[PDB]
Amino acid sequence: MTVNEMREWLRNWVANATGQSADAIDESTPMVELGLSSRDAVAMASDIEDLTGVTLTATVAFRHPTIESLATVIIEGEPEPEPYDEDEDWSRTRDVEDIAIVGVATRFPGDLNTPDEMWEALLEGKDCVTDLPEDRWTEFLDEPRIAERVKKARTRGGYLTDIKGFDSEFFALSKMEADNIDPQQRMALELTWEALEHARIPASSLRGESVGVYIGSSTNDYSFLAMSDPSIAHPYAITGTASSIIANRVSYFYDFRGPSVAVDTACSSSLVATHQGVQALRAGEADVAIVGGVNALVTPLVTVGFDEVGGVLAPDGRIKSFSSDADGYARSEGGGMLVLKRISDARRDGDQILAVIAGSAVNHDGRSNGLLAPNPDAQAEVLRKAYKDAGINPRDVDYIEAHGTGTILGDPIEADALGRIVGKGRPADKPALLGAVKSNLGHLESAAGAASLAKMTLALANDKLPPSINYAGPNPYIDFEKERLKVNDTVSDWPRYSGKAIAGVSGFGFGGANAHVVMREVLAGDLVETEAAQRLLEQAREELEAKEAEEPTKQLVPLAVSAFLTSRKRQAAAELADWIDSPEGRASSLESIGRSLSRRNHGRSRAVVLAHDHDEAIKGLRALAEGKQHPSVLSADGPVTNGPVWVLAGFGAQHRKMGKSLYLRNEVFAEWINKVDALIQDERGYSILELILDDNVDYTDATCEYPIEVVQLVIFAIQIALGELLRHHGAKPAAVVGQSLGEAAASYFAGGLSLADATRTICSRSHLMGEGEAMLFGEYIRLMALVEYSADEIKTVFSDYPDLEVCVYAAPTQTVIGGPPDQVDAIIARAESEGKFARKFQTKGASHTQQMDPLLGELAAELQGIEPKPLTTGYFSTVHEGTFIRPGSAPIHDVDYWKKGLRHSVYFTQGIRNAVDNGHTTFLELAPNPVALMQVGLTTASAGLHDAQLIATLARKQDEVESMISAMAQLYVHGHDLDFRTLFPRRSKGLAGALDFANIPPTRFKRKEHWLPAHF
Amino acid sequence: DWSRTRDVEDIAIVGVATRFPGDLNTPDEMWEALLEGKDCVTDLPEDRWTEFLDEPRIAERVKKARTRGGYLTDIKGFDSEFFALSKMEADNIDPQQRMALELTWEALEHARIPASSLRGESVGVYIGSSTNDYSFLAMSDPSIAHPYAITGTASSIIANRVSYFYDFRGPSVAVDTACSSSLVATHQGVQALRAGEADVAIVGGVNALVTPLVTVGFDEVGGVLAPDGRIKSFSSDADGYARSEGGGMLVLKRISDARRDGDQILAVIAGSAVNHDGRSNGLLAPNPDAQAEVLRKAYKDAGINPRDVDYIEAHGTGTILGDPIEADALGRIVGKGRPADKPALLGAVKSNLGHLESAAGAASLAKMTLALANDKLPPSINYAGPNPYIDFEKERLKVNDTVSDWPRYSGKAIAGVSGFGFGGANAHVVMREVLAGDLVETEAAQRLLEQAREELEAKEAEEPTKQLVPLAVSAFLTSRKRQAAAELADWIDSPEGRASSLESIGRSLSRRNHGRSRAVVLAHDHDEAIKGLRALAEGKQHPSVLSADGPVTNGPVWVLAGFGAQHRKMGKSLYLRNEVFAEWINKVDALIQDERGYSILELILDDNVDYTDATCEYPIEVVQLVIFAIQIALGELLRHHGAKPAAVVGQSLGEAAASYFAGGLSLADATRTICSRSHLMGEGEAMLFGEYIRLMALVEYSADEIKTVFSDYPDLEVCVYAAPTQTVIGGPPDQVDAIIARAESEGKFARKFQTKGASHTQQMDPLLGELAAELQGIEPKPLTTGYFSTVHEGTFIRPGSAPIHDVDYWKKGLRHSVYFTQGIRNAVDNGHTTFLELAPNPVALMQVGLTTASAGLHDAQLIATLARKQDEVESMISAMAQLYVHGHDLDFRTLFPRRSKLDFANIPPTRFKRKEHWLPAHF
Repeated sequence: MTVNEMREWLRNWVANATGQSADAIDESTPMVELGLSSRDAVAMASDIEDLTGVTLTATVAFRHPTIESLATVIIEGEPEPEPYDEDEDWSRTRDVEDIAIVGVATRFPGDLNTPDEMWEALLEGKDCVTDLPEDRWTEFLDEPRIAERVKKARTRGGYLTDIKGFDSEFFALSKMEADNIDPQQRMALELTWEALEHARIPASSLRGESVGVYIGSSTNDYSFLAMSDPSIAHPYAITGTASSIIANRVSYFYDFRGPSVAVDTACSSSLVATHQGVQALRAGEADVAIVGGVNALVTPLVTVGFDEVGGVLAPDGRIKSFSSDADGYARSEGGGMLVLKRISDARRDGDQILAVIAGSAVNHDGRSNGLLAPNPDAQAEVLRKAYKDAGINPRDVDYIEAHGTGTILGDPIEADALGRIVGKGRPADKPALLGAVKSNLGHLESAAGAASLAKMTLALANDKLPPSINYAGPNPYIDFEKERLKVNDTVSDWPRYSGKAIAGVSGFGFGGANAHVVMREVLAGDLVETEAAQRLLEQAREELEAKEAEEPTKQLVPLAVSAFLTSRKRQAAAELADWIDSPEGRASSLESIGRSLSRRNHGRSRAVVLAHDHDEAIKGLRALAEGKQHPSVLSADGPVTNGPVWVLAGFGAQHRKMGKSLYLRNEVFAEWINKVDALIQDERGYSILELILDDNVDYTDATCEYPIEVVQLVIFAIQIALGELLRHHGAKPAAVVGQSLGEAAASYFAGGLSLADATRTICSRSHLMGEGEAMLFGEYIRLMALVEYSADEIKTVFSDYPDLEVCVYAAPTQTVIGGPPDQVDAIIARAESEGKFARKFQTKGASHTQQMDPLLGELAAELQGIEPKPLTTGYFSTVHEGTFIRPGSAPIHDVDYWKKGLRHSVYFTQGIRNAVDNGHTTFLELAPNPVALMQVGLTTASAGLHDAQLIATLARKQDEVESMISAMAQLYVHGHDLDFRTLFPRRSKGLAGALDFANIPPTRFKRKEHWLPAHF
Repeated sequence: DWSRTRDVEDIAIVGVATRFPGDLNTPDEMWEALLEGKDCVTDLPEDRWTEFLDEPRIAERVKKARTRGGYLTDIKGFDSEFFALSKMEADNIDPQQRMALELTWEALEHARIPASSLRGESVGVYIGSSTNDYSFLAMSDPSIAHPYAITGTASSIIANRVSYFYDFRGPSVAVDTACSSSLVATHQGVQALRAGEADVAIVGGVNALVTPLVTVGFDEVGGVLAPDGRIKSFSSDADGYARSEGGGMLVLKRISDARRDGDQILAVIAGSAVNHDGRSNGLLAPNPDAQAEVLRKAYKDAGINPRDVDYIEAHGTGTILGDPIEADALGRIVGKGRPADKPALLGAVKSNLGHLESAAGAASLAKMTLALANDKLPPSINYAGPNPYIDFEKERLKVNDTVSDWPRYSGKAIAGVSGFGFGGANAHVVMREVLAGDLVETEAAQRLLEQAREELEAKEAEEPTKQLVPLAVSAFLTSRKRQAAAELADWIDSPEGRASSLESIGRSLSRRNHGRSRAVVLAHDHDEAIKGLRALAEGKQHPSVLSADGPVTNGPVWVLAGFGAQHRKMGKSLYLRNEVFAEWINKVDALIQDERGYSILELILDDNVDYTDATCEYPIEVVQLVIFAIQIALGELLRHHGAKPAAVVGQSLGEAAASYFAGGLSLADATRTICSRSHLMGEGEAMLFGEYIRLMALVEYSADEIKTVFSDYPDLEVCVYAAPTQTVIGGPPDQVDAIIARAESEGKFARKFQTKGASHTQQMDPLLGELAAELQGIEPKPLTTGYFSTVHEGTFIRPGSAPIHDVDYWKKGLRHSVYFTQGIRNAVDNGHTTFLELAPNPVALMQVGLTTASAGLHDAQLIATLARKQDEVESMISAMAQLYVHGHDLDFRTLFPRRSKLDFANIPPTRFKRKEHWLPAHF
C-alpha cells in the first residue's frame, strides 16, 4: 500500500466522513476545512494504526493538514529534514555602527510607570489584566443598545489608572486646548520627558539639535468623542486628534529639529518605528532618536468589533502564550519609549549604555491564506534579514521575546518560523529560551513593540530573565524539542551560548507587516577608544600635602535646582531637602547628589545652593523653598535679556600669592599658564611661572628686578587662563571691554589677535615701560592721580594747569589725570577746596601720558608682524572713545591701534555706558582681584541700572577654587551660556562608576483632569 | 562643495498613476490638462455628503461653509470582483484603500512591469494618508456597525492590503505628516532602496473627503479657506486655499536595476530630506529657518549645487502670509549667487488641483515627472501679479505663468519639490532628467555555414518570411479574458492599430499581467490577429488560438526519447535563425570533438547527409550524437526563456540528456556517457556477421502477456516497454521472423526494425567491460528535479536524493530493458499531466499518449518541439506558447527582446467593471 494506495482511502474515508465522491476531495487544502472536525481525528487515530500501524500525533497531524501531505506522511513519515549549512557566513556586508539604548520610559497596565517598577513586576510574574474600571466608557453606557452590547463583550484588559490627568500648565496649554488633546499625544509628551530624565540627558541641552522622533500608533479613537455633536466640536480637535501631531507636538515642545514621523503597522508599529530610528542614526540624518509607540482605549468600538468577529478575545482575558490552554487575547493601553544613539557618541558623551541594538528588519507576508492569516515563510525571511543586518549567527541567540498572542493557531506558526532559523543546528541541550511580555500586560496594540523592547533592555541591563506567566503546559501542536525552543516560566540566568547575551524581539501586524530586532548586552570593548620652576612646583605640592593631611579641605559642591516656574522650583527644593535629610540621602556622597542634579533639565527659573556637607545643603534648600534670602543660595526668577560683558581691567589688582592656589588645584587653569609662560619666555627670556609659584615675590622693586614689567605680564597671564577656564565650562562673552592693559587680553577674547600675537603686544608694551621709567630722573617725571571731577568738569579746570592730561575716564564723577608733580600735588588741594575726593598713585609708569612719546617708535618696530583679524564678538573699544564695534567688522588691532592706546586716554566710563544702552546688564571681571567692578557699578547706577550683575572671579583673602565655582554658578543662575555638567566630570568607568549618580527624587507633575463632555 | 559624502545610488521613476480632480485618471490626461492650464476646482456635487444634509443643524452649517474644492466623479465605484472581495466586505472599505489598490495596478501597467512577475518579491509599499474619515460613517449607529469596518477603515491596512493582494514581501508602512506625507513616503522609499532592504518601492498618498467635518472645522477657524475656492499661489490676490481629494503613486527602482531590466526611465530622484520646524511662532506657523535647512540637507544628499536648479515645485498654498515665508527660504538657499538673468522658475500644481492634503506630494511629483519626460514646463494658473511682500527680483525667482522650455542652467534639467505639513514637518525632493550616461554599463564547418547563410539570403530576398508573432491575452476570469480580446481586436482593426507593427503590439502585450486564465493568438499579420481574436472573443475554437480556462496542478515532465527521430535537415534551420540554440550546439560540438575527433556541426549543416550508411561512415554512432546535441540545445533554449522541468524521463538514449537536465551529471560528463555508448555500439555492430546478429521488433503484446509467450522462444528478451499493449523485443532472427507470425495469428500488430544496434540485448555483454573503463572518472551529483528512471523499473526518485548516475547505472541501462510505460504511468499517478518531447521529431508522444489514456487521463498535454515538414522557429514558438497557456514557468517577455535603446504599441488598457459600494448611514 504505497502513497496513492493510502491516498484514496483518505479521499475515501474523508468522503466517508463527508459524503463526497471518491476523488472529489482536494489534496491542496486542510482536511478540517472540508467540514471535518477533530472528533473524527481520534476516530482516525486507530484507523491508520489498524490499516497501517503508524500513529498520528497532534503536531504531525497539524503541520500536514492536506490530504497529499497526510497520505505521504503516513506511508513515508516526516522524511524531509532539510540539511543545515553549518558554515554560513553571518557577518555584516555594510560598514555600519551599533546603536546604544540609553533611556527607557513606561506607561503600562498595573501602574508600571518607571523602569524599576516594571522590572520588579516582571520578576514577580505580575498579572496586570483587570476588569473594566467603573469610570471608563461612561460616555456610551448611557444608551441601552450600546450598554447591553458592551456588557456582552469581554472587556477585560490592561487599563491605566489615570487617563484623564494632564499637567497642562507644565506643557503650556490652555484649558480648551488641553481638553481636546488625544491621550496618545499626552503620553508621548510625558514619556519623552521621563526617558530623557532616565538617560540623564538634560532636555535643555537638546534644543535645536537634530533629534528624530518616530512613534507608532494605530487608532484615532479620541476623534470619535469629538464627533458626539458634529457641530459643538471645536476646531482644536483637528490638531488634538491628528496622528501626525503625536510626533510633531513632541518635536515642537522640545525644539527637536530632526525627522518627526508617525508610523502605522498596527501591531509592529513600535518595532517599525525603532527600525526607522536605527536606520536614521546609521545614515547620519539624526544624532539622537526617540522611538516608541502609544495606545489608548478611549471608546468601546474596536473592542466590541473584535468581540463581534468571534474567537479572537480570550474569555478570561489572560493571554496564555505558547500554552496548551491558549484561547485568544485581550487588548491593553499604554506606551513606552526609548532614547537611541550611535554607540560611539554614547561612549564619547559618557552615557550609561543599557543595551545595544545590533540590527533589525521589516517585511510583509504577501498573499497569505487570507489578509489576517500569518505566513511562516515571511516570518522566517524577516528573521534571516535581521540577523544578517546584525551580523550575528542565529544559533547564538539566548532568548526570543516572541509575538506570543496566545491564539491556538498562531502560536504554532510563530514557533515554526523560529525553528526554521533560530533552532536549526542547535543541540538539544542548548535551546533558545522563549517568552512573551504579552502574558503579563495583554496586547498593547501599537505599544507591544515598546513593551517588548523595554522588557529586554531591563533584562540585559539587570542580567536576569523574567518568567513568562499563564503557562500550564506546552501547546500540543508544537514540538518544542525538535524546534529547539524552551519556554522560560521561571526566573533564570542568561545561558550565554556565545559567551555574551543575545536576544531577539518579534512583532507581527494583523495586516501582515513583520519586524524583528536583535539586541545584545554592552561589553567592555564598547567602552574603549623650566628647571627652577619644578623645584617651586615640587615644594608647593608637598607643602600642600602637609596642609591637607593636618586639616583636609571640605569641597564646595554646587547643587542646581530649576523649573519653568519659580513656584515649582521652590517645591522641588523642598522635596529635595527631605530626601537629603533621609537616610538614603545621608548615605550618598554630596558629589554624587550634585552630579545627578547637574544632568537634570536646566529650566527658566534657576537656583544654586553652594554647600560643603549635607547639613549646609538642607539648611540652604529649606531657605530656598521659602523666599528667605540666604548667603549660601543663588537664585533668580528668570533669565537676562543680553549676554555677559567681559571686563578686562587689571591695573592695581596685584597681590602676593595671586594665581598660586588655582594653579595647583586646577589642571585646565595650569595648562593655560604654561602656554602663556612659554610664549613670554620666547619674547623676554624669563619664566613668569617662577614668579607665580614663589612666595617671596611681593611684586615690588624690593623683590623684583622689573616690577613695572613683570606685574603686567603676570596679570595678563591670569586673565588668559581664567577666560579659557570659563570657556572650558561653556561660557562665552557677548562683548568685551578692556582698560589700559587688558586690551591685549580683550583683543584675544574678541578674536582680533591670536594668543601669540596678543602676547607680543603686552610683552613689548611691558618692557618698554620698564626702561622708559628708569631712563628718566628728577623733573622729567610725571605723576598719576585720581580726582572727583567729571569729564565735562575737567574741561574747565585744565586752564589752571595746562600740562595736565586725562589718562582714564574711570567713572562719571571720577577721573585719572597725570602730569608734572607740581601740577598734581597742588590740584589735589584744588579738589580738596570743594570737599572733593583725590588720591595720588604710587606707580610712575605714567601711561597714556606724554612720557610715552619716545616709546612709540620702538613699539611700531617690535609689533611689526602681527596679523589683525575680524571680530567674532562685540567690542566696546576704550581706545576709540568707547564706541561699539559690531561682530564681523573689519580688523582693528593694527599697530596704529596699539600706538594710540598707549598714548591717549582710556574711555572706560563711555564704553560702559554704551554697553548699558545696548541693553547689557551682566559684567564679568577677569582679574586676580576685583578693582574695576566698583568702577563699573558707579557707571551703571548713573545710567539708570540699579540691579546690574557684577561678578568677580578671584579675590584676595578668598579661596580661589570656591571663587571660580561661585562665579560660574552666578552665570548659570541668570541664564548665560554654561554647561553645568562640566563641573562634575565622571571619575569612574561606570562599573566602579555606578555610585557616580545618586537616586534623587524625580521631577513631579501636577496632573489635572482634562476630558471632553460627550454623550451618545 | 556640494558633492555626495556617501556612496549611494540614484533612484529611477518608472511608473506613474493618478486620480486627481477634473477626471485626470492617466498621466497623459494629466499632462494635457496641465499644458492647457485647466482649473479643476468645482462646487460640491449634488450626490456628496447626503448622509448629513438630512439634519437641519448640519445642513445649515454646511451651507454656510465654502465647500468648493476638487472632487472625484465616481467615489462609490469599486470592482469588488476583480479584487476578490465580498459585497459586505467591499461596502466597508475606505475609498482610500480602494484608490491604493487601483493606483498600484495602473502604475505597474504604466511601467510595463507585469504584476504577476513581482509576486513573492521584495517590494516595499509606503503610502501617506492622514485621515480616517470613512470611520465616521461606520459610527452612525454604534451597534449596527459591522466588524469589517475595523479592517476596512484602519490606516495601516491602506498599505497592508496592497501588499496582501499583490503578494509583496517588502516593508509595508502607512506614513502620516499631513501635507508632506507623500513626500515623506517617497523619502522612506528612496532610503529603503539605497539600503538594500527592497528591490522595488511603491510610494504615494491618498485623500478622500467623505464627510464635511474637517471642511466645516477649517471654515470655523476662519481665514483659512478661499472664498472663491481658487488657490492663487504667489499672487497679489492670494486669500487661502480649498481642499481636494485624490491620489497618486510612483514606482521606484535603483537606476542600475532599471537599466539592467530595460525599463524606460521617466526621471531620476537624486536625493531628499525631511526635518521639522521646531518651536515656531505657534504650532501652525511655518518657520523659514527650518525650511532653509531642509533645502540644504536635500541638496547635499543629492550632490547638486542649488544654484543649478531650474524649477521649484513649491508648497504654494496661496496664503498671503505663508507664500512670503516659502519665498524667503528659497532665496536663502536656491537664489543666492544667481545673476538676475538666471532666476529659478517657480510654480505650484495646487493652483490647478487645490490642496490634496496627503496627496499633494504625489501630485507634485507626478507633475514634475511628466514635465521632465516631456521636456516642457506647464504654467501656474490664477496668477494676477506678484505678491507685494515678495521681492522676486532680489530672491532670484520667477513665477512660470506660461508654457516654457527648460532653461537648463547647468546643461541638464533639475527640479525641486517641496511639501510642508501644518504641524511643521518639512520635506524636499530633488529630481533631474535621465541622461544618456544613465543607460550605459572548425574549418570545413565555416564553408557550410557561409553557404547556408548565403543560400538563405537568396531564399528570403526572393520571398521574405512572414514572422510569427505570439499575442498573449489573459485575465483572472475567462469571461473578462474574452472581453479583453474583443476590445483588442477592435483596436487592431482601427487605423492606430494598422499603423503599428505587429511586433510592437506583441511586445506591449508581453509586458501586461499574465493572469490565471490565459490565451495566445499566433498571427503573421494584422488580419490573422483580428480573425483569431474575434474567434477567441467567442467560444469558437480556432487552430490559430491556444486557450485554457486555468492552470494545471503539476509542472511539466520532459521526455528525453529520440530513437528513430532522425531526418535529413534536422536542426539546420533553427541553428541559422536562433543564436541561443546555435551557441549550445557549438559547445556540444567542441566536447564531442575532444572525445571522438570529428565535428557534428559539419554533419548538421551538410544537406547531403541522410544519416545513413550510404552517406555516413558511422551512421549508428553519429545519429545518436546529433540527436543528443539537439536535445541539449532545445532544453537550454527553453531554459533561456524561463522553462524548467518538474520531472524528467528518458528512453534508451536520452538518459544521457535526462541525467544532465536532472542535475545528476554535468554537461561534460554526460557527453562522455553518450560518446562512449555511441561508438562502442559502432564497432560492436561491425565485429559480428551472420548468425551472431540479433534483430529488433515491435509486437502488440503486453508485459504480462510476454510472460506466457517466451516459453515459445527462450532466446527472445524484452528491450523497451513502449506501451501497455506494445513492446519492443529482440533476439535471433529465426525467433523474431516467426514470432511476428505468432502475433499475426491473433490479428495483432507487429513490425521489424531496420537498425541492428541491438541495444538492451545480450549483444552488449562484450561491451560492458569497455564502458566501465571509458566512463571511469565521471562525478555523479544529487538530483535537483524529480526523476522517473526507466533503468530502475520506472520508479520515482525524489529531488535531493543521493547520486544515482554511477558507472553501474550506465552499465545496467545499456544491458537491460527500458521501463518506459511503467515510468510514464508512475508520473500520471503522481499527478502529472503535461508531457514535453525534446527531439527533432515527435516519435514518443504517440507512445506517451497510449499510456496516459490507459491510466485514465484523456486530456493530457502532449507538446512537441520540432517536427519534420514543419518550420522550426514557428514550432518552438508554438511549444513555448502552450506551456504559457497552461500556467507553467515561462517568461513571455523574453520572446520580445528590445532591439532599440516605437518598441511598444498603445494597446488598450485593462478595463474594470465598477460597482457601487457604500454604507447606508444617517445623522
